[PDB]
Amino acid sequence: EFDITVVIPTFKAEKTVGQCLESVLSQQGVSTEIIVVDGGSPDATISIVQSFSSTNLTIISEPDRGIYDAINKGVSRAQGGMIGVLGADDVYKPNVLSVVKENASRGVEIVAGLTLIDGQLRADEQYRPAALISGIPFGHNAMFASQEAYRKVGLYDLAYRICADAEWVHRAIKSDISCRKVEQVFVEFGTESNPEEIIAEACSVIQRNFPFLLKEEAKYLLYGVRGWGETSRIEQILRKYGHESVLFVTALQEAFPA
Ligand SMILES: Nc1nc2c(ncn2[C@@H]2O[C@H](COP(=O)(O)O)[C@@H](O)[C@H]2O)c(=O)[nH]1
Repeated sequence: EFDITVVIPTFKAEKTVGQCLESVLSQQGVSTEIIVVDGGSPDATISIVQSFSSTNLTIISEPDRGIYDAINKGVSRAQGGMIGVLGADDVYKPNVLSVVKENASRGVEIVAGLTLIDGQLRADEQYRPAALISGIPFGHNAMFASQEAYRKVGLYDLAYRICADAEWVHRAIKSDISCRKVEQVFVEFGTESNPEEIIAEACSVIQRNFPFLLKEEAKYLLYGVRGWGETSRIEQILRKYGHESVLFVTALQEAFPA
């Protein structure tokens, strides 16, 4: 079979899909499956992907309902023990896939690494209940999840077009999926959405973790942890809902130590 499966969603990615695939095919010490899920690109995207044409490259090209819909197609078709997602304008760093296989050999379900964005490290958080009241704890492209992890968590929720990665990881946390965080850069993200749109999805994700929360309550927790608002009502929300979930108590204790 394969150690790794790399799912690459693409739509009009002729500028960079080459560099993307180069960073995957040069990975040493691993048998890797590449699944390019194209959304019906009208440009030279498909012909560039076919230029490589390795025996381990599968090309899907058809209209889809978004990045996460295309991801879901690739994940379902993956045959490698560990599955990563790489944007066509991202690149893995050298030796990353071998590190993923190394950690996967010891039984870890999720292997996540650091993320380089415009020459700076992504400000990652911890894979822990506190993440449930914030965003995705690490860069999504820096994440690798085993077949078993996906079988037990499921696919990405297409109702979330921006924060579906955070919503999947929060479910992985809620599912008690093991995670190893590697303090090394896995991915170099490419920088070339309306804030309210993201804030709306983030709050909705938080409510999906803790349905007993209203919109403003989730937003107040979001703004409180993110530093955009005051944290005077944090104690009221713990008492108001503490009895509902120990996870919610744990998430608040980790996030707001005072
Ligand atoms: N298959 C598919 N890929 C998409 C769609 N929209 C964006 N992508 C791809 O998903 C990745 C997103 O990276 P971005 O360019 O947004 O940083 C890129 O590889 C981009 O081409 C889509 O609707 N369908």
